[PDB]
Amino acid sequence: PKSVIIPAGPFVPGTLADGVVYVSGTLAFDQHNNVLFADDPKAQTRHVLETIRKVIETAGGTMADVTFNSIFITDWKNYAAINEIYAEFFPGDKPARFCIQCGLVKPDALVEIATIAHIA
Amino acid sequence: LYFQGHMPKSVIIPAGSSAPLAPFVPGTLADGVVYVSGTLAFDQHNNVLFADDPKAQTRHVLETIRKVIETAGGTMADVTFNSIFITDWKNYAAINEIYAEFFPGDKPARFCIQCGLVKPDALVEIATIAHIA
Amino acid sequence: GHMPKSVIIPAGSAPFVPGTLADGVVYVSGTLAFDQHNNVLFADDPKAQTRHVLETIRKVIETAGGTMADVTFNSIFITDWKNYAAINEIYAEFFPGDKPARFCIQCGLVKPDALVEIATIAHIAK
Repeated sequence: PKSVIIPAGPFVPGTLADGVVYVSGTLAFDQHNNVLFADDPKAQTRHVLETIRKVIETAGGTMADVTFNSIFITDWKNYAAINEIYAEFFPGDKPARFCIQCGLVKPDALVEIATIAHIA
Repeated sequence: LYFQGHMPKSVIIPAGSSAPLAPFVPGTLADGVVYVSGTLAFDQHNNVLFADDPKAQTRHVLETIRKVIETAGGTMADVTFNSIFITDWKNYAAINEIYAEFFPGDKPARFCIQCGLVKPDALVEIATIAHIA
Repeated sequence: GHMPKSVIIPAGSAPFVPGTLADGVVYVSGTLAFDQHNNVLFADDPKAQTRHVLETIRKVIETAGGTMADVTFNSIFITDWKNYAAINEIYAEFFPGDKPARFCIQCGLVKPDALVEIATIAHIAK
């Protein structure tokens, strides 16, 4: 049966089943679910990927285990900035991904990422 | 193929499910993993039920998703991830309230985004992954 | 899981790869109808875009060692419901016999002329 993954600190941050980690769509939220870094896509992207990494790590994996990222943005003018930070977190062989533009849960949010990883 | 060990995916079509709006099945099952198609609050003949009622639409959607997962041999507790699509954030609270009812105990991972849906009266759509073997 | 994921980059073809393979599962990136310079081919033709996209996806899956019949799920993104029937018509040609599960939603895509984008999950022999 699935394990939930809740790093020290109606969905959980991630789940683990049969060696597959599913990380929830993650935004740049403070502890009160307010958006951090309102007008700054680079710092939002960094905060998101740091959270995702901690979920995967809590499960026993690393970012190299990520097979797929689902990226959701609100403006294509931010794509270059988001990509720049994203690449820093995946230095080796890159995951597969999509990046689509849509609406996100809070008005200041500029990016959200959900992630699938295969761990040992 | 099947005789060689690579068992093909099984399509999952619950007893009574009606004709789909496009070329897809209610769900697929391969190697113990169930992929449920994006599910909307459709009647037979693919009209949207409960036009201005996001709670009733969410309930109908999760009942359908549950039947797919049960037909495949699992339960809602096996769901690892849900992809939720909505048209209006004013409905988020209502959708969440019903959603919670269907996943008592440890909750799945999920996302929820706002986008366009295949019919104008549709307020919510959900796709689902479940590990059942 | 102990063995790292394999990237799938078919001979001849931003920080992603066309697909990954791990434990018999192929994740194909969201694929659009791009030429060699990342311009959208077939600007006002959703059918020809869809065909190009599904041929790309097929080649990724084949490079990984599978076929389209191994596809378990497709995520489809479109810009205009007026194009839904057309996209569906071409989609069906690529999955004869038991169809995958899928979703189709309307959203924004990376280039204005893109009319469809598809990402795919497949379970291949292993």
